[PDB]
Amino acid sequence: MEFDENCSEIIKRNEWTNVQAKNINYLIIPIPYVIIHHTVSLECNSKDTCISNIENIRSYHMDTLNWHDIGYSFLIGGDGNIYEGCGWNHEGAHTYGYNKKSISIAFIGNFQNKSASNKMLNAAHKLILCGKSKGILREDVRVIGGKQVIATLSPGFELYKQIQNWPEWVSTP
Repeated sequence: MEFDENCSEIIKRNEWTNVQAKNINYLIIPIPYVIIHHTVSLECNSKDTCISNIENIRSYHMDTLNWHDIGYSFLIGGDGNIYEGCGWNHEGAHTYGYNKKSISIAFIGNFQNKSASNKMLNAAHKLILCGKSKGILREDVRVIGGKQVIATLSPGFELYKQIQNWPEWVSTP
Protein backbone atom coordinates (compact mmCIF):
# COMPACT_ATOMS: atom_id res chain seq x y z
CA MET A 1 0.00 0.00 0.00
CA GLU A 2 0.93 3.74 -0.18
CA PHE A 3 2.94 3.77 3.09
CA ASP A 4 5.24 1.30 1.32
CA GLU A 5 4.52 2.38 -2.30
CA ASN A 6 4.54 6.21 -2.25
CA CYS A 7 7.80 8.14 -2.43
CA SER A 8 6.71 11.79 -1.83
CA GLU A 9 9.73 11.54 0.51
CA ILE A 10 12.17 11.83 -2.44
CA ILE A 11 14.32 14.95 -2.05
CA LYS A 12 13.89 16.66 -5.45
CA ARG A 13 16.80 17.98 -7.52
CA ASN A 14 16.05 21.69 -6.74
CA GLU A 15 16.30 20.92 -3.01
CA TRP A 16 20.00 20.08 -3.37
CA THR A 17 21.19 22.17 -6.39
CA ASN A 18 20.32 25.19 -8.60
CA VAL A 19 22.10 23.66 -11.62
CA GLN A 20 19.80 22.05 -14.21
CA ALA A 21 20.86 19.27 -16.60
CA LYS A 22 22.71 20.60 -19.69
CA ASN A 23 20.89 18.06 -21.92
CA ILE A 24 17.97 15.67 -21.45
CA ASN A 25 16.98 12.52 -23.28
CA TYR A 26 13.92 10.64 -22.08
CA LEU A 27 13.83 7.00 -21.00
CA ILE A 28 11.29 4.66 -22.55
CA ILE A 29 8.70 4.02 -19.81
CA PRO A 30 8.06 1.43 -18.45
CA ILE A 31 11.70 0.76 -17.53
CA PRO A 32 12.93 -2.92 -17.51
CA TYR A 33 15.97 -2.69 -15.16
CA VAL A 34 17.12 -1.12 -11.90
CA ILE A 35 20.93 -1.05 -11.43
CA ILE A 36 22.26 -0.86 -7.86
CA HIS A 37 25.56 1.02 -7.46
CA HIS A 38 27.71 2.45 -4.70
CA THR A 39 29.28 5.89 -5.21
CA VAL A 40 32.70 5.11 -3.65
CA SER A 41 32.42 8.66 -2.31
CA LEU A 42 32.40 10.06 1.21
CA GLU A 43 29.50 8.81 3.31
CA CYS A 44 26.90 11.18 4.71
CA ASN A 45 24.79 10.78 7.83
CA SER A 46 22.50 13.86 7.74
CA LYS A 47 20.39 15.71 5.18
CA ASP A 48 22.76 18.70 5.21
CA THR A 49 25.87 16.58 4.63
CA CYS A 50 24.11 14.43 2.01
CA ILE A 51 23.06 17.60 0.15
CA SER A 52 26.72 18.80 0.05
CA ASN A 53 28.07 15.42 -1.01
CA ILE A 54 25.57 15.03 -3.86
CA GLU A 55 26.20 18.61 -5.05
CA ASN A 56 29.92 17.66 -5.22
CA ILE A 57 29.14 14.49 -7.23
CA ARG A 58 27.04 16.61 -9.64
CA SER A 59 29.80 19.23 -9.97
CA TYR A 60 32.36 16.47 -10.62
CA HIS A 61 30.17 14.78 -13.32
CA MET A 62 28.93 17.95 -15.04
CA ASP A 63 31.91 20.33 -14.74
CA THR A 64 34.96 18.09 -14.41
CA LEU A 65 33.86 15.22 -16.67
CA ASN A 66 31.66 17.43 -18.94
CA TRP A 67 28.69 15.08 -18.63
CA HIS A 68 25.14 16.23 -19.37
CA ASP A 69 23.94 15.67 -15.78
CA ILE A 70 24.72 13.90 -12.49
CA GLY A 71 25.08 10.31 -13.71
CA TYR A 72 22.89 8.53 -11.13
CA SER A 73 19.06 8.34 -11.28
CA PHE A 74 18.63 8.32 -7.49
CA LEU A 75 21.03 8.42 -4.54
CA ILE A 76 20.54 6.93 -1.06
CA GLY A 77 22.18 8.84 1.83
CA GLY A 78 23.21 7.33 5.20
CA ASP A 79 20.47 9.59 6.57
CA GLY A 80 18.05 7.09 4.99
CA ASN A 81 16.82 9.72 2.52
CA ILE A 82 16.28 9.29 -1.24
CA TYR A 83 17.74 12.05 -3.44
CA GLU A 84 16.67 12.67 -7.03
CA GLY A 85 19.67 12.72 -9.38
CA CYS A 86 18.64 12.54 -13.01
CA GLY A 87 15.33 11.04 -11.78
CA TRP A 88 12.79 8.58 -13.24
CA ASN A 89 12.53 10.20 -16.68
CA HIS A 90 16.01 11.23 -17.86
CA GLU A 91 18.67 8.90 -19.30
CA GLY A 92 21.61 8.67 -16.86
CA ALA A 93 25.34 7.89 -17.20
CA HIS A 94 25.98 5.07 -14.78
CA THR A 95 26.03 1.64 -16.55
CA TYR A 96 27.58 0.94 -20.01
CA GLY A 97 25.00 -0.63 -22.33
CA TYR A 98 22.14 -0.05 -19.83
CA ASN A 99 21.68 3.74 -19.55
CA LYS A 100 18.68 3.74 -21.93
CA LYS A 101 16.87 0.84 -20.27
CA SER A 102 17.41 1.32 -16.52
CA ILE A 103 17.48 3.68 -13.62
CA SER A 104 20.36 3.51 -11.17
CA ILE A 105 20.11 3.63 -7.38
CA ALA A 106 23.43 4.71 -5.91
CA PHE A 107 24.15 4.11 -2.24
CA ILE A 108 26.44 6.92 -1.05
CA GLY A 109 29.57 5.29 0.34
CA ASN A 110 31.80 2.30 -0.18
CA PHE A 111 30.02 -0.98 0.55
CA GLN A 112 32.73 -3.46 -0.54
CA ASN A 113 33.73 -4.26 3.05
CA LYS A 114 30.71 -3.11 5.06
CA SER A 115 26.94 -3.48 4.91
CA ALA A 116 24.58 -0.61 4.20
CA SER A 117 22.36 0.26 7.16
CA ASN A 118 18.77 -1.01 7.40
CA LYS A 119 17.43 2.50 6.72
CA MET A 120 19.46 2.74 3.46
CA LEU A 121 18.31 -0.68 2.14
CA ASN A 122 14.70 0.01 3.15
CA ALA A 123 14.77 3.40 1.32
CA ALA A 124 16.13 1.83 -1.91
CA HIS A 125 13.63 -1.03 -1.73
CA LYS A 126 10.73 1.40 -1.17
CA LEU A 127 11.92 3.38 -4.18
CA ILE A 128 11.69 0.26 -6.35
CA LEU A 129 8.13 -0.45 -5.13
CA CYS A 130 7.16 3.20 -5.78
CA GLY A 131 8.42 2.94 -9.38
CA LYS A 132 6.44 -0.27 -9.91
CA SER A 133 3.36 1.26 -8.23
CA LYS A 134 3.46 4.28 -10.58
CA GLY A 135 3.96 2.22 -13.76
CA ILE A 136 7.43 3.83 -14.16
CA LEU A 137 9.20 0.50 -13.67
CA ARG A 138 7.93 -2.60 -15.43
CA GLU A 139 5.73 -4.90 -13.33
CA ASP A 140 8.46 -7.54 -13.86
CA VAL A 141 11.36 -5.07 -13.31
CA ARG A 142 14.76 -6.76 -12.92
CA VAL A 143 17.04 -5.50 -10.16
CA ILE A 144 20.75 -6.18 -10.62
CA GLY A 145 24.03 -4.95 -9.18
CA GLY A 146 26.35 -3.07 -11.56
CA LYS A 147 28.85 -5.96 -11.29
CA GLN A 148 26.36 -8.29 -13.05
CA VAL A 149 26.57 -6.28 -16.32
CA ILE A 150 29.84 -4.21 -16.40
CA ALA A 151 33.48 -4.63 -15.29
CA THR A 152 33.09 -3.29 -11.74
CA LEU A 153 32.82 -4.43 -8.13
CA SER A 154 29.97 -1.90 -7.60
CA PRO A 155 27.69 -1.90 -5.48
CA GLY A 156 30.35 -3.58 -3.32
CA PHE A 157 30.29 -7.19 -2.13
CA GLU A 158 28.63 -6.54 1.24
CA LEU A 159 25.79 -4.43 -0.23
CA TYR A 160 25.45 -6.87 -3.12
CA LYS A 161 24.69 -9.76 -0.76
CA GLN A 162 22.07 -7.52 0.88
CA ILE A 163 20.22 -6.73 -2.37
CA GLN A 164 20.24 -10.48 -3.13
CA ASN A 165 17.59 -10.80 -0.37
CA TRP A 166 15.22 -8.69 -2.45
CA PRO A 167 12.55 -10.64 -4.36
CA GLU A 168 13.06 -8.35 -7.40
CA TRP A 169 16.80 -9.24 -7.57
CA VAL A 170 17.69 -11.53 -10.52
CA SER A 171 20.79 -13.77 -10.73
CA THR A 172 20.91 -13.11 -14.47
CA PRO A 173 20.05 -9.83 -16.30
